[PDB]
Amino acid sequence: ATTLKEAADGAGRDFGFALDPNRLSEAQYKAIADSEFNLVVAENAMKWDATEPSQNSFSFGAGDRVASYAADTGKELYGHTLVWHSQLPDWAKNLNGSAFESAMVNHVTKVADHFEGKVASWDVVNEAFADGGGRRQDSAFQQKLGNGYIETAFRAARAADPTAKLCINDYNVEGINAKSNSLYDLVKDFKARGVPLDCVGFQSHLIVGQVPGDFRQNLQRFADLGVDVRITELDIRMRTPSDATKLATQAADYKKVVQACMQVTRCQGVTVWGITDKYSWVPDVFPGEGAALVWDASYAKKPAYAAVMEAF
Ligand SMILES: O/N=C1\NC[C@@H](O[C@@H]2OC[C@@H](O)[C@H](O)[C@H]2O)[C@H](O)[C@H]1O
Repeated sequence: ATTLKEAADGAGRDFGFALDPNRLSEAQYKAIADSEFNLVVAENAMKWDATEPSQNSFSFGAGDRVASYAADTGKELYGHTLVWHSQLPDWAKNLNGSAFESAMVNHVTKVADHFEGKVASWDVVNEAFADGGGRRQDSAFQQKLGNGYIETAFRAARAADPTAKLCINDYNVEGINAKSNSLYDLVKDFKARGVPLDCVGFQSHLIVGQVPGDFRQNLQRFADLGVDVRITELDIRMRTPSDATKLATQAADYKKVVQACMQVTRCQGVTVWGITDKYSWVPDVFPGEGAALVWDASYAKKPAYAAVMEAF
């Protein structure tokens, strides 16, 4: 294979990236997006703040751009994310009780309906759990509606889009731990009670030299519950600046992650949260950390590239 697109295509899996539609006007960015991936997800364009800035007022221009890019280039389209405690407009946070539930339900219905037939899978609910186990403690959805909001969102999504693969997404759940266990229980419960749920997304925002040794094992147990699994926001951050041994360790980590997916029949593929370190979200969120993607700031392939190629 000459591109990661071919490598993934050959493995019968997806290799995607998080797209910022505005960067499509940047030649080198587009060249890589066009040639190295077979799947695309909106890094921000389809979130609540970007789609419903004011209650009942939707703005799909940005999300449409991402969707159009996918159809135009023949790539699968993944949707991120319908219900999430972050990047939630104040107007929504200002609602309570029935008013809030109705706003959530309508947001799911409107967005899912708008992209119906285009988005193949949705991160319906994102980051519902807490590190250490249990439900997230700073979520407007958890605080205003309690435990049942997740099921409500999934049922609402399925009603709006009868065929889309509906996933629940989270981070720090790549290995077996208290958090992934809480997620495992939810997934099992939903399948047992017939709640619409087809997949689980393992964000995989990892630290280099720290890939869980039980990654595949964890992916397999979720797959065994009767759902598909997918690595949705892969990036492995290191302490900056980068150097040779850090880049090599990172390359090794990327190989380990793609391998775990390859070892699970139901792992749909791997999506990296961005193309180049030039735009990666890590530095501004994790002080002193970065250089987490496959391409550096000059659009030069890093060692991680060959590792991903070999893994597929
Ligand atoms: O870990 N969980 C997530 N991580 C990255 C999130 O995407 C970021 O959201 C904030 C924006 O300012 C950034 O541009 C964007 O990369 C993702 O939505 C979430 O699931």
